Amino acid sequence: GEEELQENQPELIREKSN
Repeated sequence: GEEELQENQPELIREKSN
């Protein structure tokens, strides 16, 4: 659960594609 957030921290979610 919480891990799903850190994995998408402001940047991991954007840099997600970049």
